[PDB]
Amino acid sequence: MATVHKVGDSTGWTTLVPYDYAKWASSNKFHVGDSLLFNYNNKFHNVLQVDQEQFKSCNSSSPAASYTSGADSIPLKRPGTFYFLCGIPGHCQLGQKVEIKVDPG
Amino acid sequence: MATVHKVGDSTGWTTLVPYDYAKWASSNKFHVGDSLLFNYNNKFHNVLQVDQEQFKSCNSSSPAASYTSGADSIPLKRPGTFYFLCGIPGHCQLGQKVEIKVD
Amino acid sequence: MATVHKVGDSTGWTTLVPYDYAKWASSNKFHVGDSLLFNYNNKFHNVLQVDQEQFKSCNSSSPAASYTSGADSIPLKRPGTFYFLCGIPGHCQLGQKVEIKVDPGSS
Amino acid sequence: MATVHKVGDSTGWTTLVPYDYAKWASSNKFHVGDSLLFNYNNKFHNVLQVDQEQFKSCNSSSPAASYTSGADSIPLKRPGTFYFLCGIPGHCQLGQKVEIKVD
Ligand SMILES: [Cu+]
Ligand SMILES: [Cu+]
Ligand SMILES: [Cu+]
Ligand SMILES: [Cu+]
Repeated sequence: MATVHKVGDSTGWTTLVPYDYAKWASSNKFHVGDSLLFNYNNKFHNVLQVDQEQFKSCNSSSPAASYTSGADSIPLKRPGTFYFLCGIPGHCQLGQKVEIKVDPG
Repeated sequence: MATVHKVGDSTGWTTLVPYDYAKWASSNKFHVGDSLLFNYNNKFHNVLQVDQEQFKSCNSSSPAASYTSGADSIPLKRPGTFYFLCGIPGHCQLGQKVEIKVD
Repeated sequence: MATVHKVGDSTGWTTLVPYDYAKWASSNKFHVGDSLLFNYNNKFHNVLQVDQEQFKSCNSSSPAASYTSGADSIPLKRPGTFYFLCGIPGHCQLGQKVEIKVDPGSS
Repeated sequence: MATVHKVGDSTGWTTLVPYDYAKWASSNKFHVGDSLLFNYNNKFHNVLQVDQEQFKSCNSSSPAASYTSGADSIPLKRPGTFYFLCGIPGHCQLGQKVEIKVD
């Protein structure tokens, strides 16, 4: 049985207050088959999949994938590092971004 | 021996033709541990889990979960009745919705 | 052989003047594997795939598929009748809609 | 006499990882009568045929043709050099473009 990981737990995907999404990620163990659930007010944020370089620079100008439901379920079908961030101007820079490590050795 | 239930069989999840999803669900036996597989053109459809009220009114404004892979594998780990519909404008009203009773 | 059918030929997809897209379709023979090419100014029109009911009523509120490139290539992979129309308010009603018959049994 | 060239092989048409499409094209021999197959998640990418100038500048403003099926089968019926790129903002600049020399 796979696992659905709620990003930020009860806090969800937000910029309201500082939230260490890196620590949230490290408190979780991601396996192939699992999924991510991003809960947020879709009138304020979105979820964009980017690469390492874009993630580090909070570059949201050319995302690989985009989600805007406010309750996005995202599949983790292959091992590796995935990166997600909110593309609204200034949000990623305030910490709204998360690195997901799926089945590392 | 879990079972994967392919929603709409080969027809999949669409509005191209009328398709009786209720009848499809009835031709299936859902048990805890099983899963649902929604195959569709993800550029034009989506899969949203909603509550009974939203399902009836075809309300896709506050989904419990939104799937957009085009090949969504959704687990059935709890007994009860669950509802899914496509949130694309008017699709649910065209019949793209399905009630799933587990156990 | 797979053929790309240019909707409206040199006239393209437009509402500028009346254009009988039904006669354009009739002048063509659609076979599985073929495709349609819709040429238009994407700042003015779009291409929406709908069902028979919507086609007849020019209802563009719930299309099955949508295209907005101005040079849309659309695949015809299975036999049957497909319907397309421009969803911009009033355009379909002025004639911007086309019925595509793919590999029908009879003429 | 007739070959289907799967763009990017199993990797397909994407920006998820750097992928050398130029090298892929070079590992292939295109002859009139062949075809190109672009496999991708059609919710996030597209395939546009453009001219040399637009290809170089990654200009997707006026494509000769736009494919969005996620499994586009594009015929190569004429010898010469043709250009394709994904028009999604910034994808072409990330390397999602391919030059095809036929015959
Ligand atoms: Cu945000
Ligand atoms: Cu839909
Ligand atoms: Cu129009
Ligand atoms: Cu792309």
